[PDB]
Amino acid sequence: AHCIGITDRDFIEGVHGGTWVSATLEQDKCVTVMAPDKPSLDISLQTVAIDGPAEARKVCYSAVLTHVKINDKCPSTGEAHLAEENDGDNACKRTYSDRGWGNGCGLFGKGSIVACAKFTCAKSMSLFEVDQTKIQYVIRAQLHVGAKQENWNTDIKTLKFDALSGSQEAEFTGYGKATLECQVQTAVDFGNSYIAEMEKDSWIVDRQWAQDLTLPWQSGSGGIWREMHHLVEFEPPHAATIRVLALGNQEGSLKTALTGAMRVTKDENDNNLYKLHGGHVSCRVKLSALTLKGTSYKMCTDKMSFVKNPTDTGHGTVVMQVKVPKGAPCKIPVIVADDLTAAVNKGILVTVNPIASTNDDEVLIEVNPPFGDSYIIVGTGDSRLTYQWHKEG
Amino acid sequence: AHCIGITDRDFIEGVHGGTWVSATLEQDKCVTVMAPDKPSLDISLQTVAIDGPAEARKVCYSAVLTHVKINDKCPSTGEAHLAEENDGDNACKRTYSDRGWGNGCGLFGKGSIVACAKFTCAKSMSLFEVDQTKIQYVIRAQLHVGAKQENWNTDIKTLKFDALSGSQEAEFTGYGKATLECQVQTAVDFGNSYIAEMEKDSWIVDRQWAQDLTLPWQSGSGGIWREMHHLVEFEPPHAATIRVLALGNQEGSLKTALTGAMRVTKDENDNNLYKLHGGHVSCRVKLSALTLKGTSYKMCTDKMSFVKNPTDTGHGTVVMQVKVPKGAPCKIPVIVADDLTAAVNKGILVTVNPIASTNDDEVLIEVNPPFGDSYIIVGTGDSRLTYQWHKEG
Repeated sequence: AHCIGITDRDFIEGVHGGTWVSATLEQDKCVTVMAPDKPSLDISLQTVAIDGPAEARKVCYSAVLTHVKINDKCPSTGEAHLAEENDGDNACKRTYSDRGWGNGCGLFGKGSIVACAKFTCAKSMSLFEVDQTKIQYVIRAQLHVGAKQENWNTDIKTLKFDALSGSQEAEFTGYGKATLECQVQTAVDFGNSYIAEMEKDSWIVDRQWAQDLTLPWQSGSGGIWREMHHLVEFEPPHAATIRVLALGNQEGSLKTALTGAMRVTKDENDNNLYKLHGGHVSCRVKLSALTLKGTSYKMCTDKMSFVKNPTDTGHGTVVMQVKVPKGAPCKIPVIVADDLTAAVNKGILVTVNPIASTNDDEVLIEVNPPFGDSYIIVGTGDSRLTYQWHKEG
Repeated sequence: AHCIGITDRDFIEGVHGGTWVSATLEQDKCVTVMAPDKPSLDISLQTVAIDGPAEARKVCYSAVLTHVKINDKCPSTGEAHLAEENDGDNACKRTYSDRGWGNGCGLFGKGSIVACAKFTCAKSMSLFEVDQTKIQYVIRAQLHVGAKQENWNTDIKTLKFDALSGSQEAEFTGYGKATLECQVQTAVDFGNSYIAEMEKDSWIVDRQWAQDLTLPWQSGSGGIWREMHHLVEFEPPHAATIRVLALGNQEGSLKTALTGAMRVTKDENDNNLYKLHGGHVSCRVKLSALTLKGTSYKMCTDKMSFVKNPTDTGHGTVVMQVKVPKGAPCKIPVIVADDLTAAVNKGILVTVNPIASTNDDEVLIEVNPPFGDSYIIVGTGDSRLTYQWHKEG
């Protein structure tokens, strides 16, 4: 909805003594449901999302080190100690340096040595937990009633589904209502998944993969960086010195490891929602309460015009925009015929029974013409609009 | 030099009728050369370096994108174009977007679209060419003459070598001279090698490895980043937009790919030189001009003292520092004996013929005592110093 603007589009016809029509809605796709003596119904999968997930952890991939302190003791003089050893925001390591007269000691041998450094995570990845019972999914539902493309967004009904809302109605005034009984298949995940976020990017990742990461992590909710040694490297001691270095930025390596994982985006307006770039919806569509309006309205006889010529949609259909100048409440007659003389229509009309509601209005018509050469005819009498069309595919 | 201060130490002795004796000097190691009736000569490999290598290339691992511009054209309206498409510091991409009435075009079908962005390398790795004949290497040469450790550095003779020069002398006052005829074996490779440096860290890498890196590169002199697409991703077009992104920082991945490669450091106060963390030097040592000083001295008869008690060096040797307050230009008798009464020496003296030149002088003596229990006896008479010693290792 509207399916004309969407490239990947499927037309579905049901038996018309058919009440339900099952259809599947995939991402970036759309479905036009057509039923005889019934208005056409565009449905499309808008979003499959997760509403405000619990941030479980943070995983540092960029860390800097400051205030490197070291305490050293000569052989047989005892075990070394630093005060920062009693501080969580410091990474420390304990070793033994080869010491003697060369480096200011009394005895030759192993001297205890400790090195500490202040750990600051510059950049981290957030890991959110995912509950299956948090999934909302959205379906656009719209009727073919001759609305101009500029009026599509305002005419679209947005149907939101939960683990509780699984049968939604779509009410189109004057045309009744349609009932969607839908069900989300979000591919896989859950009982073994995280929402991993790096700034603006987000993915669905495996929990065991994320917990086996050779990177420092942090809780909710704050606290301390766990396993800080994954980004801290202590070079072997020399006399009374130890070089402490932070490892390189692991952004690119992580992102490389995240190729193939399902993408996720957080949205900016407005709720912290996590839209999945996957999954699909299986719906049951009830069309019985859809009534074809133009329930009355004489048909407009007066000379009309093509505001927008018949154009190929790429869907095997054609779209037109016709203006009705002297047509106070009108019905637009539209036929597609093998030739002008034989008025035998063979075009299946998508915009079923089009209406010009107001004095001087412009209506959008969509028709599915037969293969080969044909004639798109709009109106009757001498002011019949004709437009020759060809179909290939 | 001094080999007592260096843990990894090898003793090499030459024959009596020997002028020349060959030895190999490795990094962080040291060699004590011993010759009968001749002072022991500590040699050590200090550095193997390259002075100002030629910068061959630059490889960007951190890139930012600015000034993202986009040009789009409707179907059958022609090819899209940006001026920035013909600018060198910009990454551009040419594609086709699915367009129609849905996104404000007149026809349904492909519309040509261009996306450009200003490319700025935030961080790059420098790649230097290295000339095999500019390798300079430095060797410390020092004699065992009883100098205290605080006077070691001042007594060390520093010998600088080049690719062709080649043969250096070490002249010690009172003890003659030694001649080193050395040759640097720098392991591998050169000619097909680069000095790759990131910030302060540096390595020796293969040229073809660096040229095959899936990263944007540049020819130093002047600036043009080639293959920007290795750090730029243009997501598939949607309507009239293409979002252009910089990839993540590739520092950690590069540093990981450089694990195992030989390390290099540039230093600050030998001034911007690239020391190899590898290679070794093979030398021929001429000892013929080495004279044992003070071999016509009288014996120290007088009460001496231990300024520094005999301590284990970790080399299986012991070091002592003895004061000679009253003795006048004499030589210090040093023996290690299985018993005090029969004072029969079984310790080989590293400090061959230690002498007290001035009264109240403190001499550093190193002895290789026999295994097990022994008696370190220094001097004669009732005031001969004794120190009972134990050896295992």
